[PDB]
Amino acid sequence: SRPPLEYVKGVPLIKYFAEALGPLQSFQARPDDLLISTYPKSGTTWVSQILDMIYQGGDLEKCHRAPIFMRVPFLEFKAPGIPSGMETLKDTPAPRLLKTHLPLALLPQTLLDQKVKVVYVARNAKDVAVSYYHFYHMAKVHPEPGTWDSFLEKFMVGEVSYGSWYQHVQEWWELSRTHPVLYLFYEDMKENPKREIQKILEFVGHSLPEETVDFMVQHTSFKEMKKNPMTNYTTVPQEFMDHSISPFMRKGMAGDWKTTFTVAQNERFDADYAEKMAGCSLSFRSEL
Ligand SMILES: Nc1ncnc2c1ncn2[C@@H]1O[C@H](COP(=O)(O)O)[C@@H](OP(=O)(O)O)[C@H]1O
Ligand SMILES: N#Cc1cc2ccc(O)cc2oc1=O
Ligand SMILES: N#Cc1cc2ccc(O)cc2oc1=O
Repeated sequence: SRPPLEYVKGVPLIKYFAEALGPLQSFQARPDDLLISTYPKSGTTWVSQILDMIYQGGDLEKCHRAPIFMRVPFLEFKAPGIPSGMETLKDTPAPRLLKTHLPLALLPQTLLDQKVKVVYVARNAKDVAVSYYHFYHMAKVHPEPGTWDSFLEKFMVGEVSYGSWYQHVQEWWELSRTHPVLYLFYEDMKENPKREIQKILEFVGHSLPEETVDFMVQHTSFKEMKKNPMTNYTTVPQEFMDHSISPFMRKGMAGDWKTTFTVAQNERFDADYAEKMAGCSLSFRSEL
């Protein structure tokens, strides 16, 4: 019940996900797999739903066949009495959509060797930190988040589940130079979802009629996804996620970090961020 993170090769993980790495060593990627890769709270569920709808050719009834966590196996997932990502994967027909948050240091080598297409989604660090603080409260496999101030301090040094946001978004950006990676930003998807759905279509090599793309924009909207029981995580057991503490589909906005960060926290965070992000060519928008 709120166990401590377990470190594996330098990365702090949920203890059950660290145990899941064992069976995951026997995982074999196929060349037509597609991997959705994100640091937590950056738009994983959102891009999973858009990808699954594309894969069903826009058919909303087919997307309702099961919750998003069953349609898109979470590779390192495990929790007591719930089937593991690996067990769910065995029944998943190809072409498969796969989800992970693992740093490159832990990622199954077979996904790089097979040259599997990666949709990566990054989000600005300050909205990730606020989103992640609330998530820690409702998703009970995490350690106690503590106060917002104390969790922010852990976030800045990467002492949270899956480690450093700074290292994650930079290493996957570097990976995109030598591996097929479509690198998206949450904030771009908020600004123009149609434009980003069109880019994902081109990446996976499908085209769909314009009326179908407009239909997907509407069904992958925050409001539609908050009330869809197949995407909003409300079917998972209460002992694992408690939506009365914080909903999974919480606010869905870019820039709302500004009502949580104090001025002092923002000053400290901005000076730390400039050092961490100095050599990187990425640039994030903090608001629209
Ligand atoms: N269709 C959508 N549009 C915008 N944001 C969405 C969304 N679906 C989920 N989100 C937001 O993405 C975050 C969850 O990300 P992940 O799926 O990677 O865990 C939450 O952010 P907030 O906590 O800021 O509201 C969630 O509300
Ligand atoms: N009940 C239940 C379940 C919850 C659940 C949560 C997350 C996940 O990745 C996969 C999951 O599979 C399940 O069967
Ligand atoms: N229990 C539990 C869960 C933990 C969890 C952690 C990260 C994540 O991206 C999705 C997740 O879904 C879950 O059901």
